[PDB]
Amino acid sequence: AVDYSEPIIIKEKGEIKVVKIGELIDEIIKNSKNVRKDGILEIARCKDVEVIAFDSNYKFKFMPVSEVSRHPVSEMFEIVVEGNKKVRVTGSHSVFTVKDNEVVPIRVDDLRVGDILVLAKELEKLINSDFIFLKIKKINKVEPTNGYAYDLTVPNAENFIAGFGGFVLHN
Repeated sequence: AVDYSEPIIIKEKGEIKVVKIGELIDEIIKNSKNVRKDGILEIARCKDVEVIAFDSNYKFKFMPVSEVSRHPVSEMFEIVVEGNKKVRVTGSHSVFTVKDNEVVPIRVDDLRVGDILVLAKELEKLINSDFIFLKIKKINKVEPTNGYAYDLTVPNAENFIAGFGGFVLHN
């Protein structure tokens, strides 16, 4: 449920890089051994690869990705926030918002302009977090670059960030 072209920061066998998520995943699937093609999602196990996710103190750290997935898709939403930062994602998938001073998932097709979204930096808990909270400018649905949406499974966290602005995504 993220577009081919959205970038992510990973660590692969110990080295950091910025990759397009679809290139990373196509490649991984392409050179694995036992891809699971069962449905309209293809799934593959991956190794030596980590992503940035927030922990229970709301702080970022690199964490292993167990497996990756993709699926053909006809639609995609673009979300723009304060600062003209954006990401393209599936309307079914989830990001985070604030409510009662804790961050909480919220599904994308339930979003509305002027709600507060959580992204990466740069209620004592909120203050100490690596988050910023920005309001939605507009949300303009669109078509998917390489008609394929992508995802990651991140054990012990169930989140990760992606997009130039480091939008936080929920599994």
